[PDB]
Amino acid sequence: ASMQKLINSVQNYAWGSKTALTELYGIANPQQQPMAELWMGAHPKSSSRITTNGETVSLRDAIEKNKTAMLGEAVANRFGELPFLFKVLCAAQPLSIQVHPNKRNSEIGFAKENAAPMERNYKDPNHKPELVFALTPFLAMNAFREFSDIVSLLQPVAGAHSAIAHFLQVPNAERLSQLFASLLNMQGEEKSRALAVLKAALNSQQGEPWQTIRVISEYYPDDSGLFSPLLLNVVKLNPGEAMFLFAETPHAYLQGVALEVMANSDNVLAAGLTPKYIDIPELVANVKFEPKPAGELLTAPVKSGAELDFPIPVDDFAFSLHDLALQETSIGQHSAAILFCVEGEAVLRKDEQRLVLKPGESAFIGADESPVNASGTGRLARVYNKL
Ligand SMILES: [Zn+2]
Repeated sequence: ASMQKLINSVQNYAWGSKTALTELYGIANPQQQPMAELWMGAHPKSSSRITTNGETVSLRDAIEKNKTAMLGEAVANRFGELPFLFKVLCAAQPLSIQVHPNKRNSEIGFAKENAAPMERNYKDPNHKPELVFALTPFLAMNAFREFSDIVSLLQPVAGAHSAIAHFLQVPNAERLSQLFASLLNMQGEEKSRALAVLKAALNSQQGEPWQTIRVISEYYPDDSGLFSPLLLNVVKLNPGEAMFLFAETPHAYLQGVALEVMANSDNVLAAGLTPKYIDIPELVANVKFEPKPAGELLTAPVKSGAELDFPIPVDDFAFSLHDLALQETSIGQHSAAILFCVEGEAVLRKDEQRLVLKPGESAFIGADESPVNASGTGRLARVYNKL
């Protein structure tokens, strides 16, 4: 078949929602497991599957047998595999603060460690650009605030730690870096003092980001990352809005449901909201202490005909939304594509073949089968490559 309806895996990670995939899309969950991520892709730990005679096969294996035809020549020669993983993320609790090192440092790091597996910081030599697209209202942290915004926010907690007073005396990148590292390094009486000053300020300071710190504290009451919302932008994405997660930039997913597209990597440097050991020097060497103003956080999409593209400054993946109507629209690309029904209902057509996708269902389109025609109602999301 030209168009392959996908059988996708659900990761039942303990932080997942017991209800989100079921309320949104009707996915069955009779035993009320946590359903943390719905995977659409070719990840070796749990590849999506396709149906051929009626047998299913791994999308990863099917791609391995026919790379050029499935991926297109450009992706096949550049990546040698499907270069992205596409997920529905439904976090019932707030998740960890993370940083992804850039390509060059990821390669330096991976080969620094390879001499000594797999506590290693670099699981591979790849960067991990990501884009998050809100399906429900989505609370996140992303990137450093403007310095004068941090100054504002730290006044009420100046007493918490001498690193805060040091930053406020001279609020620059160097002292922000020292602060970030000193916060995450706090121990014993020092951390306890700091958290008790923060606790108190939560009683006297109303609104954001204090509210977000209260929300985090439910799940991470003894964590030095409780200070992070004072340093990092707290953003509430409305459904339909998106943000790109740059290298060397701390971020966290705190509440709600999103689509996420990522490059293939597992280099995650944790930066708080975790019980795991944090290598602070490595972390700091891979963080860009440069403010990102609020106005610059969301990705500005561009609408052309029925297509809303989200420009991504990397080659690893591209992402677009397609409005559906009665009249067919042609969806084409030089690469493999995964098409996901966000809402409404999509009828995909390739020559004689027709494939219906309801909300939350997806299809794989191999490079050789582009373009396909889409009609119906609502919207389809596409992950593809523009190379
Ligand atoms: Zn990330």
